[PDB]
This record gives sequence, C-alpha cells and structure tokens, in this order.
Amino acid sequence: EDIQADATAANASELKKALQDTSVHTIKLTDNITLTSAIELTNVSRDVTIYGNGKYINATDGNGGIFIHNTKSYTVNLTIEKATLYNQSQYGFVHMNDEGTDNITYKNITAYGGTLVWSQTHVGTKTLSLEGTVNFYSVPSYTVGGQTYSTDAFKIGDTTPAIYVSNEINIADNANIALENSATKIDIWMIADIGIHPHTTALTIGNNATLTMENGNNSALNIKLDGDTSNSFTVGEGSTVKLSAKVDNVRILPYEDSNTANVSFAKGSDVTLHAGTGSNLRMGASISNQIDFNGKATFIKDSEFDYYWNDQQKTGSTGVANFNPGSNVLFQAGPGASNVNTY
Amino acid sequence: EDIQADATAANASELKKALQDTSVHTIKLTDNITLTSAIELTNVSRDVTIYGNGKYINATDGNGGIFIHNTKSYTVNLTIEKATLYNQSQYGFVHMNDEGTDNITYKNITAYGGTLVWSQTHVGTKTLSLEGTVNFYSVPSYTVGGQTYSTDAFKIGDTTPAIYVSNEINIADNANIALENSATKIDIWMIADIGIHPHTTALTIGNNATLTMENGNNSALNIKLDGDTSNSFTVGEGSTVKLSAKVDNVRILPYEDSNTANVSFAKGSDVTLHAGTGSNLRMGASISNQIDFNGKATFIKDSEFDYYWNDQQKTGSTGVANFNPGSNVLFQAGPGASNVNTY
Repeated sequence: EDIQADATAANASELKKALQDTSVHTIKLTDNITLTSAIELTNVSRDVTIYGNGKYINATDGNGGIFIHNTKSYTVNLTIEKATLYNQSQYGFVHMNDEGTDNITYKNITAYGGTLVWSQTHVGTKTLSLEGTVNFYSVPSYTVGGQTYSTDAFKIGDTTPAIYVSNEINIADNANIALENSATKIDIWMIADIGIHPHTTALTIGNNATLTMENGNNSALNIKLDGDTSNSFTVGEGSTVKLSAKVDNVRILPYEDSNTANVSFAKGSDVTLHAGTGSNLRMGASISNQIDFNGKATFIKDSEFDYYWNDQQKTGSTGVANFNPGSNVLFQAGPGASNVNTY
Repeated sequence: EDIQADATAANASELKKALQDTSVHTIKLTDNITLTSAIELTNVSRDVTIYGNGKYINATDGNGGIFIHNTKSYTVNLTIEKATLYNQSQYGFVHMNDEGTDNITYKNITAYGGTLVWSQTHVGTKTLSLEGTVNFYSVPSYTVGGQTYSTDAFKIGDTTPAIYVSNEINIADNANIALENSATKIDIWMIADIGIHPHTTALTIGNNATLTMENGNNSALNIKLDGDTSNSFTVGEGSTVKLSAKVDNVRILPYEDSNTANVSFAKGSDVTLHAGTGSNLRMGASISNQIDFNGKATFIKDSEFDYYWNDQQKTGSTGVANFNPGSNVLFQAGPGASNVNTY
C-alpha cells in the first residue's frame, strides 16, 4: 500500500530545495529534470531517498548532478530509485568530496555517463550500494530530450574509470547489475590509500545476484583495487559473475606495502573471467594473496606491464588457493601460457 | 683408492655365509650368483653392503633373494650396489617381514621382477633408499644365463605393486631413477596403517635428481600412499619427475580418518604428470590436503572409481594450493573436464 512522500519535484529548483531541506527524507519526481548546476550538500547530514517514478535526471554541470562535500562529522545516506540518470561531469552523477561519510544507493537505475559515480579517495568513507536492476552505460555521449550531450571522464595519467568509489561497492542479494563500457578504460576502480577512512576496498556481491561487465572489446581492466591495508572481491551464494577485459579482469596491486588481498567465490556461485593479454586475477598484496573457491569458476586467457604468463598471476610474491566442497575450477589459456604463475 | 672387502662371494653358499656373519660389513661378488633358496636374516642386526662388481644375482625362491624377518630390537641396514638383481618371488628380491627396522639401499642397480621390493605394512619401520642410476623393470618374465623365468606379483583383491615398501622411499640427491612397468598395476605402493612403526608414508626425492615412471600404457597408478597418520610426496630442488598412468598419478586416499596429505615441489623442479581417466593428484586425507608449488609443473589429463572430473581432485573434503616464487603451473584436460574439483 501507499505512503505520502515528504516532497515532490517537477524541476531543478524544487529538487534542489527538497534535497537541501533536512526535514525532507523522501522526494518523488513528478517530471523529468534537467540540472544545469550541481545540487550541493555541504555542512549537512541527510538521509533521503529520491523516488524517480520512471523519470530522468540529466545533469549537465561540470560538478555533477549531486555534489556532496562534507567535513568528517556529517553523513549522507542518499538513495535514488526507479530513474534514468545522465551526467556530463567527469565526477559522475553523484560526486563525493572530503571527509564526510557518503553512502550512495542506486536501485532500479539506468545510468549514462563517462565517469558515472566518483568519490575522492584520500579522505572520508565513500560507499556505493546497488539493488534491483542497475544498468551502467559508460558512453562517449548520450541523447535525451532531443539533444545530444558529450560525456567527460576523470583522468589519471591516461587512465579513466566508469565507477570510481573509494571504500565499498555493494551489490545486494538478488540484484542484477550490468556495466557496458564504450568510453572508459577501467570499469570499476577503488582507491583507499591515505586519509581518515579505513584504507580498505571491498567489492562485495550478495546472494543470487548477477554482475555482467562484458567489455573485452573496450576496457583494460574490469576491477582495480588499490587499498593500502586490505582489498576484497567477494561473490555470494548462487551468484553469477561474467567479466571480460583486454588486460586483467581483477587487478589488486597496491602501490604501497603491508597489504592483504582476498578473492572469495561462495557455494553455488558461477564465475567466468575472460582476459585478453593479462590475467583473470593479478594479485600483488605484500602480506598475503588468498583465493577461496567454493563454486564453479572458469578463467579464460587469450594469450606493471599489460601482458601476462598466466590466468592467475601472483606478481606480488606468494599466493594461496583454497578449494572447498562445491569447488569446480577450469583454466583456459593459449599455447605457451601458464594457468598460475609468480613474478 | 682401494680398500679390502671383508668377504668375497662366488656362489650362493658363500653369499649366505657372508650375509649371515655379523662380523662381515662388506661383501664383494666375484661371480654371478643364483639363489635357489632365500637368504634369511632373523634374530640378527646387520650393517652390510654387497658390492656387486658388475655381477648379477638371480633369486628363484618363493621367498625372494634376501628375506629379513626380525623382531623389534634388530636393525638391518642392507646396501646392494653395482649389480643386476632378478627375482621370481611375489615378495621381491628383498623381502621384509615383522617388527624389525629394515633399511634397504640400492645404488647403481638394475632390477627385474614382478614385485621387486616388498615389506609388511602392519609392523616394523621399512625403508628403501635409491642412489645413482637405478632402473626397475616390472616384467612378466626375464631371461638370464640362457634360461627364462616367470615372475610373480603380490596380490590384493586384483591389485599388484612393483614396489611395496611401508614407510619411506628415498631418492638421493643426483640420483636417476626409472621404473618401466609391464606386469603390475601400481608402480609404487606404500601402506603404513597399523603397528609399532609410525603410520606414515613418504616418497622423498632429493635435489638434482630424476624419477621417470612413464607407464600410461600399463599402470593404473604411479604412486599410492596409504599412511594412517600422514602421507608425503616431495620433489627436491632442480629435480625432474615424469609420471604417466592410466588412472591416477598420485593417489592419497587412506581408508581410515584423521590423516594429513602433503605434496611439495621445490624451486627449480620440473614435474610432469599425465593421467588417462583419473587425476594427476587425487587427495582425500581427512584433516588437510596441501600442495606446495615452487617450480614448474605440468598436469595432463586425457578425460573409489577409476574416472575423474579434474586434474587435481580433492575427494576427501578440502584442499589448499600454495604458490611461491618460482611457481609456474599448467593444467591440460579434455572437453568437459575440470582442473580442480572437489568430491
């Protein structure tokens, strides 16, 4: 049954006012919205959900659609559901700065942009959680409302992310997540190296969920984890993951030393990784690199440098693979390649 | 330079007398010897080396050539070097019974037989050590001295070993060991389940050594370890191992529970395992099953039951593979097969 939203928004001004009002916890879009300026949140804590109501929001500003920049005592729990989100900004539709705790949730969202979600990586705790059907399109441009808009992407010495979130990316139970990349080099890039937040990265997939990032025609890397202290990539029970990339599917090589790295696939999961010239799993944490297999896994390799010897590469000295009941692992590679190698 | 042997032996009688004399520690063969009765050692400790002097010993008796059956306080350190040894007995050329500690050493030995070395597995500590060039031929018959002799092989519910030694088989540094099997089902079978000896099996290969047991046309298993408490197969630095079998290369499935199993390949080693229908490594110890990779390893699978899903099978729940610097592992298998599976 139904409930009344705290505000409605039919344009940019009403959306801004509702989002900046601390008394407003729910916002229903009553029309498609074009944001010509980023809606800023600063010196403020907010718990708020935007009910998209099948509408779109097209953010055309250089800072994004929603630009959060709080100091360390503020917390923003921002949810956007049932909407299409477009953004031109190199800092994504949701743009997160500074030491505030920012917890973004997308549910039933279709998103277009170059860089689609972006957070600073040297300051506060930044998380992105994904529910229901979420379809990310990293594109060079998009067309909406009769007009065409070029995207932009955050750059680091020739390298660009589609999703750039520091500490956590969570995919909920039963979610179905897809990212189709035709504009950026790394699908998912998480850095957590210095700052008040834990220096930790985790891409966590829940149960009966799917993640599909079939970008072997475009992306260099599907997942890059750069957590100073620890790095985890975990797939829950009965979940299905399919990743393809030109170089590595999962790259965990933190600049730094004194780090751990963990990859775990739970019972009933089905994981397929396809790499072109690099590795399905390239792990170089200094303390330990651990893979826990509980399910079905298929690693495919066609043939820090962009080429490798092996499906799994421990480029940072020393690896451990655990095989528990339910485990069923197959490595496929071309002539002269190895399946597990150390560097 | 030269030394005087304590005895010479030119026939069966002189060999028997020298072997049974506790004052004799070295014996030089001065002619080929045919043993029509097994030379027994009982109620006696002996430290003795037979210097074969390029001669042969053909043991035709049902109990073997040398039959050791001591109680627990006696110890036999028996070495045979630079000789060809033939045996008709199902209990091998050297036949070891009861609770005595028996340590056999072969150096520069060529051996023909069905079962070539055999020890009881429920009593004393039984070891076989191998130095220099040792060539084992498990054959249905042999011809020597103008006559032809049929071999016999120890049987256990349809299954026969070429080498059946309870606790240790040691291959020394720089040794080159080969076993060509055309008469028995299991190349090397070690059982240590009950009794006063430790319930442990270990096939230990030293450094810069080789083991070649290319019997994919004949043998079911290359190595079967059945130690109640622990089971190890270790290959030392810079050593080369090539094994081929119809079913499993290494099978470690002790009947029993509360056991560990360890397979380790040291740095610079080169290990190639080729299995037909079973696994390169079939490990089912109850506590733990651990593989340490430090070198180059190639596992080949063409396609307790005789067929498997996987190059490595943990049929006893739970496995761990460690990959250390120098590790370079490749699994090869046919369509529908896995590389690591659990049962």
